[PDB]
Amino acid sequence: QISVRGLAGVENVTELKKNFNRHLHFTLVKDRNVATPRDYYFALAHTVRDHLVGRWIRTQQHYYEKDPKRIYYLSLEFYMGRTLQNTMVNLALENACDEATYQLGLDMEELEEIEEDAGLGNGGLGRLAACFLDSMATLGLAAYGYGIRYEFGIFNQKICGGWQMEEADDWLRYGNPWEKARPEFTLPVHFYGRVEHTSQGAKWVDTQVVLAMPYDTPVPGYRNNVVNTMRLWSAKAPNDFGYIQAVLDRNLAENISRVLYPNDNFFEGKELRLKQEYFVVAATLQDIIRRFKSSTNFDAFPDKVAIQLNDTHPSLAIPELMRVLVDLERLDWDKAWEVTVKTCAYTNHTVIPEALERWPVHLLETLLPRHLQIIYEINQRFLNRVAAAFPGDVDRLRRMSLVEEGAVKRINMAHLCIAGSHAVNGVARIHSEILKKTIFKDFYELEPHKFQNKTNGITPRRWLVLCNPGLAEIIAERIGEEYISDLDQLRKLLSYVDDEAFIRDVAKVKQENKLKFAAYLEREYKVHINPNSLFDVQVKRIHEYKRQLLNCLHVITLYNRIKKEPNKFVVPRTVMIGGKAAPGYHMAKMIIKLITAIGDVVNHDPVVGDRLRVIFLENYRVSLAEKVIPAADLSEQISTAGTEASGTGNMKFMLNGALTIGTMDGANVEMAEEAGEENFFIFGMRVEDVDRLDQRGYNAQEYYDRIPELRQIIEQLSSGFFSPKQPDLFKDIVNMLMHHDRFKVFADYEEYVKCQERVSALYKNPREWTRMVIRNIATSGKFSSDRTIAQYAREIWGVEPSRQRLPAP
Amino acid sequence: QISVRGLAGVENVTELKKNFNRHLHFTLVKDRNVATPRDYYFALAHTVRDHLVGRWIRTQQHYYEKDPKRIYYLSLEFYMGRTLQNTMVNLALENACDEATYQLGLDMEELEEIEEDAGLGNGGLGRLAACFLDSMATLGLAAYGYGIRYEFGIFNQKICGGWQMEEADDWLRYGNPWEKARPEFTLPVHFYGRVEHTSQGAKWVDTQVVLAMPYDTPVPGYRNNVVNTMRLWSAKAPNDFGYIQAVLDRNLAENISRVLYPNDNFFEGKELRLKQEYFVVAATLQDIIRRFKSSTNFDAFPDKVAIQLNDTHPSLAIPELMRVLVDLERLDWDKAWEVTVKTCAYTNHTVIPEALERWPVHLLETLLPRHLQIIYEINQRFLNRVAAAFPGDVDRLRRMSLVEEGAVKRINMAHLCIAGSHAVNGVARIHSEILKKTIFKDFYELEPHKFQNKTNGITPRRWLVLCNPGLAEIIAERIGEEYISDLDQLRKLLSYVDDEAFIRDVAKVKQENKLKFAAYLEREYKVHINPNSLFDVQVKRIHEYKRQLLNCLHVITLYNRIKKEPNKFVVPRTVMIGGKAAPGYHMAKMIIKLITAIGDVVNHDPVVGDRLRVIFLENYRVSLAEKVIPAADLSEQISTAGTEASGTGNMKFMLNGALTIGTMDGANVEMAEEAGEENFFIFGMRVEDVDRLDQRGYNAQEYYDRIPELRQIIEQLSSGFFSPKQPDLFKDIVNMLMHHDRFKVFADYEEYVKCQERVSALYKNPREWTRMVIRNIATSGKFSSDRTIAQYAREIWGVEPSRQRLPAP
Ligand SMILES: O=C(N[C@@H]1O[C@H](CO)[C@@H](O)[C@H](O)[C@H]1O)C(F)(F)F
Ligand SMILES: O=C(N[C@@H]1O[C@H](CO)[C@@H](O)[C@H](O)[C@H]1O)C(F)(F)F
Ligand SMILES: *Cc1c(COP(=O)(O)O)cnc(C)c1O
Ligand SMILES: *Cc1c(COP(=O)(O)O)cnc(C)c1O
Repeated sequence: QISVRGLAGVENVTELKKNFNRHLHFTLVKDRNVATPRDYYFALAHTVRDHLVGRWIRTQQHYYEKDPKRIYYLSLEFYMGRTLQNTMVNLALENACDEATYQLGLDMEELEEIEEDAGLGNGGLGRLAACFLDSMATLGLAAYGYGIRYEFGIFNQKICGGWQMEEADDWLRYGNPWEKARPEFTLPVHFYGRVEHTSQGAKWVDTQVVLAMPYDTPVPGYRNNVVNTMRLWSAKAPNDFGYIQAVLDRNLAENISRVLYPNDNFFEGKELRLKQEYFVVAATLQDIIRRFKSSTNFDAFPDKVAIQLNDTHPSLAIPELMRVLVDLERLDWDKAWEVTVKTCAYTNHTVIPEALERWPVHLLETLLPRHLQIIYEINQRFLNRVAAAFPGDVDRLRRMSLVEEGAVKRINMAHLCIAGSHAVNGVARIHSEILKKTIFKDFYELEPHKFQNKTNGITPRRWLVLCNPGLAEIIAERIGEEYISDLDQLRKLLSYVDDEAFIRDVAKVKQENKLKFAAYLEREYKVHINPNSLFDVQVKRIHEYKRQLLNCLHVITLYNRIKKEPNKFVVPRTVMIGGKAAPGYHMAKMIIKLITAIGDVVNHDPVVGDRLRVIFLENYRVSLAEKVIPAADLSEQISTAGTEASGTGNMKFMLNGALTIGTMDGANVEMAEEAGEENFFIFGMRVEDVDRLDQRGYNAQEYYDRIPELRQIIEQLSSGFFSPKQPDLFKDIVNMLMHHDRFKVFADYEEYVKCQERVSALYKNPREWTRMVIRNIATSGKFSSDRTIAQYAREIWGVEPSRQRLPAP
Repeated sequence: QISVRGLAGVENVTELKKNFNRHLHFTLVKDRNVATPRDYYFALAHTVRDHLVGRWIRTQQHYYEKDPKRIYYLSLEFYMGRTLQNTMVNLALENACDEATYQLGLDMEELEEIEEDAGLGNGGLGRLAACFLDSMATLGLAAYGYGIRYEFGIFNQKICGGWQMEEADDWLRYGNPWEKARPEFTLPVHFYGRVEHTSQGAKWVDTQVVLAMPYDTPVPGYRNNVVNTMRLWSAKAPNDFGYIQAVLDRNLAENISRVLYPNDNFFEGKELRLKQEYFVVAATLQDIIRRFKSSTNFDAFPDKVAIQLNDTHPSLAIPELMRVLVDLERLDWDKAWEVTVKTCAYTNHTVIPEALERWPVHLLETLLPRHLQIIYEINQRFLNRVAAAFPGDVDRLRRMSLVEEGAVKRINMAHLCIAGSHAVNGVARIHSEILKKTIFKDFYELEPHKFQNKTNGITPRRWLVLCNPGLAEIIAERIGEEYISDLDQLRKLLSYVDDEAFIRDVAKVKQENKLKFAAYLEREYKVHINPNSLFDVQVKRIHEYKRQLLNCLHVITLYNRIKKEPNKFVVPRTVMIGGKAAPGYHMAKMIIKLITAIGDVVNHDPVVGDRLRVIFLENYRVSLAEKVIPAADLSEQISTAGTEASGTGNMKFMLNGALTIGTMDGANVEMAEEAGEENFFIFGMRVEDVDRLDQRGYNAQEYYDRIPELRQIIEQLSSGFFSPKQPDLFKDIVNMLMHHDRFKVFADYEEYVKCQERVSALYKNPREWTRMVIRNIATSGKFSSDRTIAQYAREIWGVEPSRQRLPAP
């Protein structure tokens, strides 16, 4: 029972125990004789949920009364993770429930492990949406998250024979106690059809109809009694439509919300994905307009509504809003456009070419004929403005067009978003600058005022208090609990950098987390890691730009050095790498095989002993991140400079006591700036260096010829040293590294290895390592999503955040 | 507030109101400001459900302790209807909830109309299963109903342009508060594959797996605190099985429990239907064996288990039980067969050839290879016994074989059921006799001891107390409430046949029900019936053997007679016909069109006035039956003698104050016997007369030539009198009646019309009509399903029914 977990008052504990038994009986229809751990988990979940409803109802009633400006965050992904503990934390019910369940003879931690992750996201983009919802509630904003209720989220990853196997994430199998179906608010969504031009306006007719049924999930703010809503739409066929066959084919319409596309930073132009994108936008906008008409001059629309587009996925919101205002409300084009631009804002999350959405015209033409017409009109009017500002610059006109010519005509959704939004932002200072100097340079020159920066952040509730109570406690002991909702206060810890007691406590918490994780590794998965070794961790989606391959080269280097001088001392390390590969990404799947293949050799070499271990963490997800991050010593953030827009895992590691080894990419730059470069392990090419190399031409052979250790590794891979039975198993990997590596792994190899040596040197000095850690934790305040959201609120949405408690429950 | 509805004590009402508000708040997450009638319905449903759980848990605990013989009723259909009122009735909570909701400013009757019917059945067979579950709980039997949870039940019928239109019955859209998902008890079901013969036994391998997830619904007995279980299986794909496509194809496995085949007395040999049949049998038997091993000598299996097969739909239970005992438990064939025969019993529900299941061998061969082998072995051993009992009778061998030769080999499932069951029963005395003299004559000669009769019945709770409180009340006033669970006591009403007060009350209740229904007809559907007319009703599924066409001929006759002598007095009538037609049954759909077509002419003829009205009751279902039956004066039960196995609607009408006009078919024979033929309107050919006609040869032309009035009707139909714009619209109907009428409508026409004249004559004498009604109600006791179930229990299952209250809640 620790401080930050709240009070366990003898009135609340008694009440919780009583309600727990009531739900077990009436809700689950069970008794203590046949109840299983899962039944107990649900009884607790319903009990905690009850405390949420009263606050949920009055929060919504409050917004109705005060009628503030509403913020609508549109996203195709919300990576929520588990909800039980987070709810207890935000309601200050953790110790009380811990005590209550204890008295009932149950271990609450065991029950929490039963909850399924709500994996409605792929990684960074989806988790950001989740942290944002938490911060918006904590800052008292009338915010609504709108998305899709996929019945199958990100697939569960299994490793067989060292290869990734995918299996359906049937997360709703045992039910979801957090959501509340609202079938009464079902809305129709139209597809296909054709456009008819009548006396007064165009009409979209002969369409196929799919119903959108909403499910609401509560989003509690941190101890302020505010509970916002996340509304997720589910596809339903109308009862309108051989009898048997007709009923069975209903599943054709309902497939829209069936599964999440498992791609991270990769565009797949499939019809089903386009349907999902329009589905969420169409249902959401009707809901927004309906709520507004209760709040008909749409001139005040922008004063009461703000729509934030999470990348281009919900970009159809722009032409859909125009369609409704022009075709249905009958506003003149110019007025409708003014309203649209003023309510929409766009956030770009990547500059990688293969990740940008460019939809084939023939697809939109067939699926959304009216929207295509509106997009052409928008393009026509936009290009007229470009032509007026840059007379005779024809090359500029074709570069800025929303319509892309070539093999097949495509619509550049990013161009559409910029043209129809009053603000466009990047997610890290360096990323936002790259947008203005390269990808969106032409647009920045036309409308400089639209471009902004909003550096990403993470919520300190889930990423500190929830996953690392031990650290939150020792910090609270010295500076109070105020920092949990005002992370900048962590700076006060700077005056404890020479405090012998604090140094000891910080190191003790880390050691306990490592023992806790090392245990979990054996209990689940039966591994064999040594808690005394340096925990070197790289967890994130598998992708070539992330460079898990560079990490692999270092691991093999360490192994070869040990085999060369067996009785020479080296700082023991446990290298952990985890992450999922998109099912259709061949190279990513081969990288996973390589990692397990290296472990097969290294982990069973008698000469290596327990000085080096290579472990691939299976099924990396939010719940696993909450376990491994607090236990890490070294955070690997090694993407090629200019490719990771921001990164967020990097922030989680910094807040939890791990030092960082990384490139000057994304938010790493601002992190190093806040902590001081001397307290960061920076290495490799800077963005400018990468450009110079491309000017000259990247030739990997050069590095291979001049670096003996590197040559040895490539020869081991090519000869079958890591794949005896299949000598050429890794031929594709070697071929790519040698002839077509877009991310120049070899170019940063030497500096990476040398930087890693400096990390080992510091680890040998426990006291100085811990002092540097304190320097990092103390300056991580800027990376709280509360800061990020406060900036979006003031600089983009035009609303003031608030910390005032809502009038109790 | 009437007597039979229970007490409304000031302690219970206060408690109900408090729990009602709690559910509205915590469960529905609403407040009195945004709540709609549907929200109030759910708040009440959850409140009533709560009172059911405590009794549900202890009932199951009781069975576990005493370990009585268990009864398993297997059926592919359970036509439950609505559950709220039935639950209140059985728990004696109706007046209390009426008062509680009244104090909350709500009308409970309005809320009850919001509940969706659980239409998991087609008609008679499915409703019988439902009445049986009610009676088994009321008689204290450890019974379990096992079936399939179709996500789409019997389709909702819409009438457009006088034609039937079908629309999906999405009954689970707003959720089902009565069921409790039990995902923890999920079981695997195998399909396809092949058979491998090993050293010790055969093995069924390389199968496709589909999971069966159970949902439990409580079944409360009448005021005895017993709550049994109805377990319905739902199909789930294993998470085992392009990534996207693979996930979308999961719906291929889950289609098994998607929709109920909408056929009544018609066999459709489709693969999907076969999968549904094995699915329910496979999951159920594993559940049964699992529960048994807790209760390994299977010799005691028949002493602890009874499996009742509702027709041949679950017939695969026989070979599946053999498969498990022989292949899995490793019992010798002879021992396994002894156990199987002793635990299984089969109930036949029809003699109509097109309704009997005869599955093509090639289907079983591909879908269930091991079962086909077992069926061949059973057939081989069975025929060996036949050959030994009737040496040299080769014709007998081919007639009795389970394998039917011909175009395509088929398995006669009825033969399989008789061979593998220790008891076979018909559902009405005349039907059971027909089985022994015709269809199953050979089997009866071989094993006479197996054949029995169990005349159908209906539950007096739903079919009297629930739907006709007014009548239940006036009856209770004179003889007490004991008859509700001992219907034979209604005989005491015979001593009131000359009681002027009772006569007046019986007639008053009927008039009130008629006004109540006449109102509903306008409020919903905007009709124009006259409450003073005789309510002539025929409601049941549309089928040629039911002869809705004969009724049509009478209606047209009445119309023509009025047009012939306009100013002659005739007893006013409101003829109501309702029922659904199977989607693929052309003739049935044409009959519906004919009925609406007749109404279009008759209802708008100025000369007819309000002396005759023809109304087609749309979407006939259980909830509608509860409204129209209590309001009927005349019950039409006119199937051709020997075609309606029993009928159950006939019993509902008799118990509710309507007189019956019908043929000596099914249970009509026993009803007339109980009430006295003088108190019934019997007409037409008897079974023997139908046979004589077939011997001679049925020639409809003869009747057409000798009956002028009949000739006129056929000429009106043929000339387009009832279809001006489409003169030959009813050509198919006329052609069938004249050249290929298997049910000889013309043969009973004259006697039918004359009998109808006798009905009108009696109606003109209110006092004598009511006295005959009292004679019917008073002798309807034999038709209580409590009597039927008591007989199944004692003569087939070997268990004693009980009326003892269970040790409170
Ligand atoms: O997932 C995408 N972008 C991702 O967004 C997150 C959140 O801003 C960033 O931290 C990360 O660097 C970036 O790759 C996308 F969609 F752009 F490909
Ligand atoms: O539905 C069928 N049979 C029906 O069963 C009910 C219930 O016993 C009888 O009352 C009815 O007469 C009969 O047609 C079936 F399945 F046999 F076609
Ligand atoms: C935070 C998080 C991410 C993002 O990690 P990066 O290293 O920024 O790519 C991805 N997946 C999960 C489950 C996360 O919690
Ligand atoms: C009782 C009932 C039936 C059976 O009626 P019969 O006239 O015996 O065919 C059919 N449908 C419903 C909804 C019923 O309640």
